[PDB]
Amino acid sequence: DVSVHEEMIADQVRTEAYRLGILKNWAALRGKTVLDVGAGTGILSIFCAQAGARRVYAVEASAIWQQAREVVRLNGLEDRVHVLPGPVETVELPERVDAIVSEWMGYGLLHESMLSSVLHARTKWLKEGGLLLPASAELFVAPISDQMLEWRLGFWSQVKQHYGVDMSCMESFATRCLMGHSEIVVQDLSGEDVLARPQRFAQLELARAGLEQELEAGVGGRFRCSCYGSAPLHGFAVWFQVTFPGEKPLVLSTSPLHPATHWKQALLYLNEPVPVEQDTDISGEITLLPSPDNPRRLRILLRYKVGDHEEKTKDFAM
Amino acid sequence: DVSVHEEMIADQVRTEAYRLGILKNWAALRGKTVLDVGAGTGILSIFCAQAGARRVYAVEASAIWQQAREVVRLNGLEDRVHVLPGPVETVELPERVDAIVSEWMGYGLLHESMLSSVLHARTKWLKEGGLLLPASAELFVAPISDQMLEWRLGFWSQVKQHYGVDMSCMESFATRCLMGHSEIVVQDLSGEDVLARPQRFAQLELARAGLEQELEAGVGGRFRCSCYGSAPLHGFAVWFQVTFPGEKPLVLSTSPLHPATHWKQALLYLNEPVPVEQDTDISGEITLLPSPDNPRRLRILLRYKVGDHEEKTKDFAM
Ligand SMILES: Nc1ncnc2c1ncn2[C@@H]1O[C@H](CSCC[C@H](N)C(=O)O)[C@@H](O)[C@H]1O
Ligand SMILES: Nc1ncnc2c1ncn2[C@@H]1O[C@H](CSCC[C@H](N)C(=O)O)[C@@H](O)[C@H]1O
Repeated sequence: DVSVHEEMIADQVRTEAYRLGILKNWAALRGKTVLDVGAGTGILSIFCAQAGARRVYAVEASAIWQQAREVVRLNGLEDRVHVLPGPVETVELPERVDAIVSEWMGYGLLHESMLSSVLHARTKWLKEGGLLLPASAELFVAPISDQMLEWRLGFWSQVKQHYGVDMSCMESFATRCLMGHSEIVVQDLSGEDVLARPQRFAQLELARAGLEQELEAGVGGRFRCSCYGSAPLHGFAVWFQVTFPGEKPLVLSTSPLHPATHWKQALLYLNEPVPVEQDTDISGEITLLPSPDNPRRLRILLRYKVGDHEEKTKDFAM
Repeated sequence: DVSVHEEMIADQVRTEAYRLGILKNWAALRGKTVLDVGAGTGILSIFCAQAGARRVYAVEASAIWQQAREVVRLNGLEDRVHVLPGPVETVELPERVDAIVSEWMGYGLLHESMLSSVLHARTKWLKEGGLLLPASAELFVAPISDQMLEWRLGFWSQVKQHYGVDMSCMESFATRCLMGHSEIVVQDLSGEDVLARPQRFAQLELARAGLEQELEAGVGGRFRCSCYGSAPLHGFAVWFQVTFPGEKPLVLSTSPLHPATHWKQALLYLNEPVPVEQDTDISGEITLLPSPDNPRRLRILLRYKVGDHEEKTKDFAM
């Protein structure tokens, strides 16, 4: 399971955003106490120590918690950073904390996310008015024309001019097995894939009352946009940003218009591509939900209407 | 399961080698009959038709056989190319064939390979003295210093100079979970990863008597080489080439010194890296075997001796 951890640390967008987001709240943190929810190899808890926190409680449910303690002691912080195995729901802290830091976002923000555990620790261990790092998250959606997908698909109709065998029929086949499903696809896109202006359909203040509730009811909203031009619409892409309070706030973004993160994007393919043109109106509603299977697994309910085609519904799951 | 098929056709090294290997045996094929063992989307069977074969029997055990028949008819060959579902072991051909063509090589040549089915069809359906495309395969091994691996590993000792947190201890951890296992790793290397001259340890004439036997006993041999210089030896890499008879023969190679194919290479990591230097002698024996679990799954038995360190044994499986 190392691959997941090198991928995080090699994500300098993620790592620096947190380093700086923590540093810039040095005033809120200095000589105070932090709870790091899901500390992994512990780097965040050490950032907090370096921002002058008097004491940091690094709680990590997985086996990797042993590296963190090893990472803490190697960094000379066995005295102020305390690593604690076990889920945060039942860990026992000696005191309540001034701030929670956590890297809880999963793919599509909420897949296999620790947001619930963060809120739990907020209720149970965070002092009144306490700090949350990051403090909010915004969710975005844009229609896409996946350039990688168009290449994969249209390629079978290219085989003739490369080897002299017509394999055009395989494009139907490819489409059905690449788009005619309802899984959520994690793929990194670029701006060249974006087909209308990105629309922010939800905002979560982490500290706000009722958030655990909405997480269970479904997080989302409606959206409306106009295509940039003519292409096959392949579906939609969802991503997020999280914001650290400052001064001007530090934002960590996973948009395809911004530098690539390990989160990439969550793609919602239609069952087949749709020809769109300049100023084709697309609207709909998009909802992130727990799976009845397993709330750890992200469900996304999409209702969309393309131009004046009839409105459709597609129900995705990770 | 489309991904496997686009990956083959987008492998122009594989596809062109076969196209040309088939074409160059036009004299052997023209107006004669071919059996294509494991025809997939059928492109090979059409190459044969284009090389003038009077009749081609495309046998494909998976569901994809329907695309092939669709591919054949779209290419106007419903009359000479016959697609037949079901394993080749029990298909019923109207006649015996003049030639077998097959893309039977799997990762490490023999993982999930159809070599046995090819030999079966050779015995049952191939006329006396009949043609085999490809006709032989050679196996190669070279010691490697995996540059990607060295980066992954040494990176934890770099974290300090990038974020100011010492994470050197995670290098031990990474090593154990990246090398302290016995799976065969499929990875594409380059020549920059090769650490001594590649050694060919086995040759299989596909047509030769006793081959099915050796496949069950184990295919391999000893090898001896001398390192190019100072680096961490991470283990070995196995690959293959197959040869089409011609004139000078056409060779399709999966060596890291040659253009990348979808087969890449099969890597055999030691439990930890070994410092080697210029002219460090490395020898050993390497054997490809069926797994007792499942002969479809490739097993590789490595015995090696590095310099004058004691000889070691490592038993890998896909
Ligand atoms: N309820 C919970 N209590 C404690 N840890 C949890 C948890 N749910 C998930 N986790 C852990 O939270 C971690 C998030 S990924 C680790 C990120 C960490 N900030 C780092 O830099 O390494 C995972 O290790 C996961 O095992
Ligand atoms: N015993 C068997 N009989 C028939 N097909 C088999 C087989 N064992 C494996 N196969 C099939 O052989 C194919 C090899 S991959 C397909 C390669 C093919 N030449 C192409 O260009 O598409 C796979 O589809 C696999 O399903």
